[PDB]
Amino acid sequence: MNLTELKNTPVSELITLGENMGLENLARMRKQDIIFAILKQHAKSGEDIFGDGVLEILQDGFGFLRSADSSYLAGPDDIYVSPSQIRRFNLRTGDTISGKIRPPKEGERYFALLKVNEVNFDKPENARNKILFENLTPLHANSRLRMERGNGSTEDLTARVLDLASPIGRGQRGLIVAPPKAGKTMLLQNIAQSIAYNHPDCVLMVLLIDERPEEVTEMQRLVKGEVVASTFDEPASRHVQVAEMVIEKAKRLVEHKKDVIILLDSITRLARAYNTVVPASGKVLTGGVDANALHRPKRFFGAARNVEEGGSLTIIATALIDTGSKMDEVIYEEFKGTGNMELHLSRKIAEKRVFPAIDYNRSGTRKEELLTTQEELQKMWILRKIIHPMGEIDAMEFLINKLAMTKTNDDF
Amino acid sequence: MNLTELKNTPVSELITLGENMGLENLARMRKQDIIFAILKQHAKSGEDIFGDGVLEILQDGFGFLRSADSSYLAGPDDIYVSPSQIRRFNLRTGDTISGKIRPPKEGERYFALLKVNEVNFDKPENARNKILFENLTPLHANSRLRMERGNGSTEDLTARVLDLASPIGRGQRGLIVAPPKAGKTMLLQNIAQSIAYNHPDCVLMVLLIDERPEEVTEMQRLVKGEVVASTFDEPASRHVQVAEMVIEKAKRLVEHKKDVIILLDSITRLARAYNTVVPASGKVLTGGVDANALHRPKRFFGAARNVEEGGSLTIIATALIDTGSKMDEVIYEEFKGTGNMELHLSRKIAEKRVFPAIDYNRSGTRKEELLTTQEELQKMWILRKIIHPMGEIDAMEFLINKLAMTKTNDDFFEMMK
Ligand SMILES: Nc1ncnc2c1ncn2[C@@H]1O[C@H](COP(=O)(O)OP(=O)(O)OP(=O)(O)O)[C@@H](O)[C@H]1O
Ligand SMILES: Nc1ncnc2c1ncn2[C@@H]1O[C@H](COP(=O)(O)OP(=O)(O)OP(=O)(O)O)[C@@H](O)[C@H]1O
Repeated sequence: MNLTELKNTPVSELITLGENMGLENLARMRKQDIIFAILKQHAKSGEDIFGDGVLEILQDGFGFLRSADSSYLAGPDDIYVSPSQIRRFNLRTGDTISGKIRPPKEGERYFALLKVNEVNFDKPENARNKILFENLTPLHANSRLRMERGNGSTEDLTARVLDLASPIGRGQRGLIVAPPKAGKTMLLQNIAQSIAYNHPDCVLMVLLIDERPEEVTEMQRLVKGEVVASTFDEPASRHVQVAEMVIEKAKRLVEHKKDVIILLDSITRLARAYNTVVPASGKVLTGGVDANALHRPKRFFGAARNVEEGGSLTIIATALIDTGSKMDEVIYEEFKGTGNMELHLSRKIAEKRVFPAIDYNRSGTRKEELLTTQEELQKMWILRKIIHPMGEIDAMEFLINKLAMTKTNDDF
Repeated sequence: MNLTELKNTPVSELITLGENMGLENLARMRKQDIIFAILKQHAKSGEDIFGDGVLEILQDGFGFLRSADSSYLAGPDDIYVSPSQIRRFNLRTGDTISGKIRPPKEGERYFALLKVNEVNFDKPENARNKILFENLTPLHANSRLRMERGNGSTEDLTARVLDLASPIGRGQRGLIVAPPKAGKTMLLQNIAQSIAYNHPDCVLMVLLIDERPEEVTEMQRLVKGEVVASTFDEPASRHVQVAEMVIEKAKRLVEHKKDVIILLDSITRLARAYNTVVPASGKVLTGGVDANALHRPKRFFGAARNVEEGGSLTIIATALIDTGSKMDEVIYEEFKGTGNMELHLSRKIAEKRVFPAIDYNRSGTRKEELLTTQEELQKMWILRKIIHPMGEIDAMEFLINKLAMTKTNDDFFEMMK
């Protein structure tokens, strides 16, 4: 009886397994309520029930264990964490906890944790003690994330143009500037698919803020990583909670010297959600957004960095532009010189169905000298010197007609 | 007899046919009171009286049966539902209930439910836990709702342009951006007429929020579906109640693998009613509207989706723009990237009496690849590539002057490449 195993099984199968235990009011209930009832009926059997989840501490000091399957949504199937446990184990908001859970007594309304088996995929040890705020921050350039999954596929074409224009490194702040209808939704999943095949050691998390539900289901069923999202029919507090949970889990995993990658969608809408949630403090609003509010999402984007001790924390967020709203324009202007990697998309190139729509002249990475080989800098700069006088769309033709012949593996 | 039978009969017949039973002081009273009195006078005859209505459960735990004819308005002619009954039948706020009702007692003012005959057009067998919150959400491009009647009528012309510009699929989030005096009201009824004539299997519901009464009567007398409305002389709580009742009925009907379509008018007015009703707790507000309030209408628009299990839930809402109020501007800005289908109208094209006035260059549907045939995408792309360099006012001329010859099934036989 593993809680996570229940949460990953379809609701249609939950009815058959729950009805076979003597439960009748499961005819039309939510998956969380069904799982809670099934556990409470199986808890009467005195058998060991196992559970796990990502910790989130509330204001009162006890917190709960949110589920990654439910995108860290508050529900009856959550696990209560005692404050004394948080005093026994130095637990912060974001620690993945696994262990045996106990049945609820009279008047508790939530399950509680009996034993702490593992903390962040490791036994309860305090060896990995260096919190992310205390780790030194070198430049992103001490590794390259090559997105080259194959040799002769149409998918790798966009990834090959990405590798040629803006190399990706461990712990880089990626910023994808994209107008509407410019190939931004498939560009993210193309990167995510290439991440899992090329760098399986990296923990890949795709965060979708203020996204349509059908595209959420498309993404979470097509990417082999951890896809978390919050649909537009949810309050901005939900978006803020999901974003902070994801960033805290990433920080805690990086504290274990792991390489974590975050693909954030619509950072502008995340900043809008923050402006909505933050209790307005100063009346100095410009363009509709409170200034101090923008302090909160920046910190999110500020978490991405390379670590001198170990591991990395990579964040690639998409900045929406040409939306017609001055709010998104002000957000993008405030996020101008924050990232060390910028990937620009052109709407005019997407009109003529050239699907790699990267503005090569307006795309690049800072400190790319250490992200590439000594001889790799020369070829990329020579290629950029001849693309500079070219047109905005005529450059992509010149790229594809030469890139679709050979690979980036052994150039010439 | 049947309460519903009375609700659909004119008030003139309620007085003439009801006074013949011995009640003559119901003339100067409301239709709901007239129906209540007629039922109470016909109930003393010991004849089985049947009733039905859409369930609405209150906060206290009991519910009533609102009438679709009265646009789900609270009245004396409603049927009380006991909570204990709700414990036997795990009923939600959208379940349409039909069955035998009992007469009220002296001192009681509402009818009660004796027997539960049908639940959502079916025997009470709710063994499938197909609640909307648990159904999977595929994309809206499984089946296409084509608005091509083939009648070759000027009416079908606007619908033919609609099919050419933005195809409609099962379970789509439609957003009709429309300035004032640009052909919005006529565009909706054209869609509603084409839905009932082409796709009778779909349950069509036309929701009108903050609408004038004469236009409400115009709409409910021209659409072959279920027309529900709440006039502007009613509080915002009424608008919220009507909208939530409609969306819950749609959700419950989708739970039975049915294809439900919702034509919502003035989603901006629904968001305004929500902002009025929502208990402002967030001390922030932009443009006059509270931000947290906007969480409530979005969910309505968020309900529209395709379902992997069965049926669909289609919602096409009209977003008002260029009204001069920053409130509507903020609402439209918050609903910018929410829908997967956008149909824009231009007042300048409508000003020249070319009334379809569709902004072709800024209208379209995402993932339209699965809504059309393999060769239909090519023809649409070729047609859009030649409209792209044209203006707004000159594109509709080129479309209409060429569309009135063929029927959008032969329109792709000339200028082939
Ligand atoms: N690399 C590609 N290869 C093939 N087809 C693509 C590619 N990129 C985009 N497309 C097609 O073009 C469309 C581009 O839209 P996409 O989903 O990429 O994001 P977008 O439309 O820019 O995002 P938004 O919804 O915010 O406008 C897609 O629907 C897809 O069918
Ligand atoms: N399809 C059409 N064909 C011909 N004339 C039309 C059409 N649609 C609208 N009109 C003209 O426009 C006027 C009615 O348009 P409609 O009622 O759709 O405006 P509206 O935008 O809904 O109004 P409001 O801006 O007040 O909501 C009438 O005078 C009618 O002559």
